[PDB]
Amino acid sequence: ADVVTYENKKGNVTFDHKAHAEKLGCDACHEGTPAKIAIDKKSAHKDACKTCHKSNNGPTKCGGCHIK
Ligand code: HEC
Ligand code: HEC
Ligand code: HEC
Repeated sequence: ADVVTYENKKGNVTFDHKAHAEKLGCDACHEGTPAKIAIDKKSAHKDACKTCHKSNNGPTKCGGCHIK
């Protein structure tokens, strides 16, 4: 997807794939041949999601990605 969504009990998160990529350039979420990253509450909450935001706008204040 260019955009993706993950609905979760702690609130739904939008994923951008293209929309992130326009700033990121793939090899920032990915490295060396991109493929299906193991999204879970081990990866996501490590550098996967909870790193590359504190030096950006939008999500940071815990209640960021997760809406409702
Ligand atoms: C503030 C520090 C946050 C709290 C509290 C929680 N999150 Fe997250 N989160 C993100 C993703 C992509 C996932 C993976 C979905 C999965 O588990 O497969 C999660 C997951 C969780 C979960 C487990 C699911 C549930 O709803 O119970 C919990 C308990 C949870 N998160 C609490 C992404 C992000 C994210 C984007 C950068 C941020 C800022 C946070 N999560 C922050 C919090
Ligand atoms: C972090 C915000 C990402 C950016 C930026 C890019 N990708 Fe990505 N990609 C990401 C995740 C978390 C996943 C797995 C999604 C899931 O929950 O399964 C992926 C997956 C891919 C895949 C396989 C699935 C697909 O959509 O084809 C490929 C081939 C892929 N990603 C390529 C790719 C490229 C070329 C990017 C730059 C334009 C790019 N990704 C950015 C997370 C993120
Ligand atoms: C850098 C390598 C990033 C990674 C890895 C992830 N995200 Fe991200 N995210 C990043 C930036 C630069 C921004 C701000 C965009 C801007 O225009 O400046 C974001 C934004 C988000 C948002 C908010 C989207 C919105 O509603 O405006 C969400 C919901 C978000 N990011 C989620 C998210 C998740 C789930 C990630 C782990 C798979 C993830 N991001 C990785 C930079 C980077």
